[PDB]
Amino acid sequence: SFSGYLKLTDNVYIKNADIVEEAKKVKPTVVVNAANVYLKHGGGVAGALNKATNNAMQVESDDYIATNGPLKVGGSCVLSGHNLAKHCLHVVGPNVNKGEDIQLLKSAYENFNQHEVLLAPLLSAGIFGADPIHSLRVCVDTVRTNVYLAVFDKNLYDKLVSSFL
Ligand SMILES: COc1cccc([C@H]2CCOC[C@H]2C(=O)O)c1
Repeated sequence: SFSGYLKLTDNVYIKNADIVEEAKKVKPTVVVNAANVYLKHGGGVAGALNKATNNAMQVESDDYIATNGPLKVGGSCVLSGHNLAKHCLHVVGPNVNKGEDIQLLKSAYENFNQHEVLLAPLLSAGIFGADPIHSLRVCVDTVRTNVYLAVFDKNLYDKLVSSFL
């Protein structure tokens, strides 16, 4: 199972790790994708997870969108985890670079509560434009299930741990 994590709270754990490499190693029941409403996995975590599936995630996602239409900002859907996990929970955090309401970040993290344990990135961080320190705070104050956070950047990981209240 999960190794080398720092325990932040009763249920939140954090590690400086590449979430693709972490998913390939652990093969968790659920890996969270930092999705957009269209499930267009172009960059950031989504681009990396999709590339690790050899584009199978994007093909499955395009069929999901063709059937169901776009997700809501703050929403999610469960799709296959392909070669990375049993399932992928595609969660849409607000993209500050698109002018989306940061208050939807709590709604986005509430999707994690439907799964007992997840491997996840910080929602709305990175190319989504939000402050990762704030994202971690909302995560610990919203998620009650066991969440193993993978933070790609070592420098950001150190800043998140050193500033954690
Ligand atoms: C391959 O995934 C990456 C690659 C680069 C950056 C990120 C984001 C994900 C959101 O939190 C902040 C960043 C981080 O983890 O350091 C993810």
